[PDB]
Amino acid sequence: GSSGSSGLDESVIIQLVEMGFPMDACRKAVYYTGNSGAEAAMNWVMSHMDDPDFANPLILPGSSGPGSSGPSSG
Repeated sequence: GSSGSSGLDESVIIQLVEMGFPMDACRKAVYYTGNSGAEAAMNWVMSHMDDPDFANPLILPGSSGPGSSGPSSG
């Protein structure tokens, strides 16, 4: 019939991930957007990606030991 699955939509995530994006981030869009199509999800991504804190994982429980540097020049 139809791939129920329920709870978020991986099919969308997969795609994005296939486009060359971080799953987590992909899971962030859908999540935040609350699963409302790829286009919508993407947008959120297209907006988030704008920042380098896009790939980063979901909010952490009070960042304690972060592991990021970010080189100014390349």
